[PDB]
Amino acid sequence: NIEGDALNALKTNLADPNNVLQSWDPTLVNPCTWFHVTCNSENSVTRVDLGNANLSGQLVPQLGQLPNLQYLELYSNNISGRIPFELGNLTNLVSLDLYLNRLNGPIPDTLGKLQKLRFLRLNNNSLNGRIPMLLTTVISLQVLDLSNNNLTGPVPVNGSFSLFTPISFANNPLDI
Ligand SMILES: *[C@@H]1O[C@H](CO)[C@@H](O[C@@H]2O[C@H](CO)[C@@H](O[C@@H]3O[C@H](CO)[C@@H](O)[C@H](O)[C@@H]3O)[C@H](O)[C@H]2NC(C)=O)[C@H](O)[C@H]1NC(C)=O
Ligand SMILES: *[C@@H]1O[C@H](CO)[C@@H](O)[C@H](O)[C@H]1NC(C)=O
Ligand SMILES: *[C@@H]1O[C@H](CO)[C@@H](O)[C@H](O)[C@H]1NC(C)=O
Ligand SMILES: *[C@@H]1O[C@H](CO)[C@@H](O)[C@H](O)[C@H]1NC(C)=O
Ligand SMILES: *[C@@H]1O[C@H](CO)[C@@H](O)[C@H](O)[C@H]1NC(C)=O
Repeated sequence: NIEGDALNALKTNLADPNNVLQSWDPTLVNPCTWFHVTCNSENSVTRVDLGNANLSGQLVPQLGQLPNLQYLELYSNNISGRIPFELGNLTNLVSLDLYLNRLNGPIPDTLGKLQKLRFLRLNNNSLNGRIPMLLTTVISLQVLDLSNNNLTGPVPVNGSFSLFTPISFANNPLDI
């Protein structure tokens, strides 16, 4: 019921134009039959897929309470807000895709605490800050896309970031 409560909290702080969040009701024993949410055995949420679904609102600081989460996809939406710090508690995240959204703030350093991810896409956003230094600490990352964002500071070209081409990140106030 804790995961259901977290997803209900996410629903409350979000607005649905097409009404793609109606099936979410907390009365059920598990969130497994919920639409756009994928389960695994022993009823734990492992995917949260919402693409071009017109959602508008702000991210929720209770999204990080789903321990067994993977493949979080909230892209192409008018989600206006700041990336929460609680994402650092997702020890099993794989792909975090947030592109063509409108999210402000910096990229948290604690996002690098996730040691097992491979995809991290943040495109066409308006984020104010510099690239976190600790993101070098992950060696499983395969593709990175931080472009068309208010990015400033230096460019890390050591460790894993030493492998990705600079043409991945561009159109920023400061790239050097
Ligand atoms: C890739 O390069 C970046 C910087 O270009 C490295 O980040 C830096 O890592 C060093 C440790 O090697 C950090 O130094 C530490 O700073 C803290 C205070 O922040 C201090 O208490 C410690 O005693 C230590 O001196 C440094 O802060 C950090 N950031 C910057 C901007 O320098 C990163 O570790 C490199 N990754 C590699 C080599 O895999
Ligand atoms: C919902 O998304 C569609 C694109 O599939 C778009 O044409 C429509 O205008 C959107 N609805 C609203 C209210 O913005
Ligand atoms: C929501 O996003 C669409 C992009 O397709 C945009 O046209 C629309 O103005 C946005 N709604 C706002 C900013 O209220
Ligand atoms: C979840 O993340 C927050 C933000 O860093 C942290 O304070 C909290 O301790 C984390 N939860 C657990 C159970 O460690
Ligand atoms: C980002 O916005 C530009 C226009 O400013 C647009 O040309 C580009 O296609 C957008 N990025 C993506 C991935 O669609």
